[PDB]
Amino acid sequence: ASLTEIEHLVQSVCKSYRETCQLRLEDLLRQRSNIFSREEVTGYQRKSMWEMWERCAHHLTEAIQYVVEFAKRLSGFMELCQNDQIVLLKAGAMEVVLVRMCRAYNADNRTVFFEGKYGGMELFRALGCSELISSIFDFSHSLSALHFSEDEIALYTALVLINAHRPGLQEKRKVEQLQYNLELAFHHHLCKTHRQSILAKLPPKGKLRSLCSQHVERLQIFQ
Ligand SMILES: CN(C)c1nc2ccc([C@](O)(c3ccncc3)c3cncn3C)cc2c(Cl)c1-c1ccccc1
Repeated sequence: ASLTEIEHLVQSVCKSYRETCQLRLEDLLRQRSNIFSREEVTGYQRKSMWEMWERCAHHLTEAIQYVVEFAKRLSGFMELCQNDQIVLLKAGAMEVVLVRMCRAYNADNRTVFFEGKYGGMELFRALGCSELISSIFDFSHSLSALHFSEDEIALYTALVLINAHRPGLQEKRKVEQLQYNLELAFHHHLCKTHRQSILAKLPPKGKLRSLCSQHVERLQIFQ
């Protein structure tokens, strides 16, 4: 409830993000001028569907591990029972990784950083999931227009994970209290930075979960 407590939560959220964000934003930004040549692009397109899914499933799985570390460094999260930790991470972790991808997305030319250089959608053609790739590019383009800071990303992804509506929770009221305090931390932070305007602009509920197709499920077969 307290203002000092709310400030402590904000620093808690931002600290854990800063240590689990995986790639440094200043490196991502420095590399925007480094674009795959047409020859390097064609090299990705000549991958087999399986080879290209093995590569992307490696990335997705790596990124989930970091989101799991992110959650476990939040003080309120380890207080929850382990069942509820599982239910939240299972239902929310892939959605956080998708949000985290907006940092690798350069809205200026509609390219994404991938394995060392920026490339267009055509780079993922060998997945055979054009619709999906397109939908992900359009979602990142939406988030990039908000000019999220690292702190704002940290707080937003916290609210993706800490959702009292996930079915299967056995201490619903605990996660509700946590969700409410995180909403207060988010709103408080945005007021102190005069950035409350973004709340109206956030992607609507459901559209982010709409991203997660079965294309990105059952990835164990890829090793
Ligand atoms: C837009 N889509 C097609 C994607 N973009 C991605 C952009 C970046 C990454 C990174 O993994 C990453 C992850 C987290 N934070 C920073 C970088 C990455 C790139 N270079 C080194 N890394 C670690 C992975 C992406 C993936 Cl897997 C997909 C994707 C691939 C297949 C299906 C769906 C999405």
